[PDB]
Amino acid sequence: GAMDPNYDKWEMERTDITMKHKLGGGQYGEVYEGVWKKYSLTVAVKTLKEDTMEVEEFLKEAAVMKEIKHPNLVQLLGVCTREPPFYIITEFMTYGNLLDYLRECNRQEVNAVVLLYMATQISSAMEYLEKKNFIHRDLAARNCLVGENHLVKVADFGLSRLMTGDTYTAHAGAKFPIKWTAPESLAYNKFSIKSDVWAFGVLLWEIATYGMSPYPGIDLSQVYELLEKDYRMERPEGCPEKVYELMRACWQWNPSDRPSFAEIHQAFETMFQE
Ligand SMILES: Cc1ccc(NC(=O)c2cccc(C(F)(F)F)c2)cc1-n1cc2cnc(N)nc2[n+](C)c1=O
Repeated sequence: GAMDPNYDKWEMERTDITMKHKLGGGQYGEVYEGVWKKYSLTVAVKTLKEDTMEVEEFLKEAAVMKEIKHPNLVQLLGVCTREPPFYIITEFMTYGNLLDYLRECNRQEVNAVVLLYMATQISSAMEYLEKKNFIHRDLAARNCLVGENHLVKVADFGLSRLMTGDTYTAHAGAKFPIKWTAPESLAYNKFSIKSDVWAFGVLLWEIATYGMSPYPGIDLSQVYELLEKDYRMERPEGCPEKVYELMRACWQWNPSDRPSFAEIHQAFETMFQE
C-alpha cells in the first residue's frame, strides 16, 4: 500500500505465492517450499501458527532481515506481516543446508579447493556482518545453505527451537550449541563478533571433516574444562596446515586475540591460489 502511513517495499501479497510442502532438511518448523507464480520462482516461506510467544520474535526476525544484504547471506524477498498467517519469503537454495550437503556429497566434486571456496564465502558473509555490528549467535554448518556452483549462504533457521537430540543442550530455557559456543559465551553469557569467530573455527572443522560432529566421542559436560586446559580439536585428515592454523586462531581463549573476519577473509583470499 503506497500512499499510506508506514509504507513497506517488503510487503507482498500472500496470493502471489503457492506453498508446496515443508522443507524436509530435518524440518525447520513451518518452513515451506513455495513458488512465486508470476516469476516462475521457487522460494522458501517461513510461516507461523503454533507458537505465539514467537509472533513478536517472528517480526523482530523480519526487521533484522531487512537491514542485511550480502551475496553470501540468504536473501529476503518479501514479508507478509499485515494479516494473521505471517510469511517470511526468502530465496530458495537448491541444495539445502551445508551440514547434510557435506555429509552426502561427492568428494571428487567437493574437492579440497571447493571446501576452501565454501569457507571463503562464509568468512565473506561474516566480514560483512562484522562491518555491520551484527552478532549472528548461531554460526554452524546446519545454518548455512548450498546453491548452484558450490554457492554458500549464511542463514539462521532458529534451530534451538527445532532441536531433536544432542546439538542444543538445555541452559535456562536458552538452548546452547555447546560445541560451537565460545568459552566466554558458555561461562559468562557474552556474545560478540569474537564469539562468532570461535563458531567459525568450529564450522571450518565441520567443512574439513565433511560434516563430522565437533569433539568426536567426548560428552558435552567436559568440553569447557578441556578448552580451559588448552585442548583444541586436532587437524582433520587432509586439511591444510594453514587452514588449521587459522582454526586455532579463531579458537584462542582470549576473544581479543581471535582474528577479525576481515583478516580471516583476506587469509582465504590470499590462500586462493590454485
Ligand atoms: C524461509 C526463511 C525465512 C527466514 C530466514 N531467515 C534467516 O535465515 C536468517 C534470519 C536472521 C538472521 C540471518 C543472518 F544473520 F544469518 F543473515 C538469517 C530463513 C529462511 N529459510 C530459507 C531457506 C532458503 N533455502 C533453503 N533451502 N532453506 C531455507 N530455510 C530452511 C529457511 O528457513
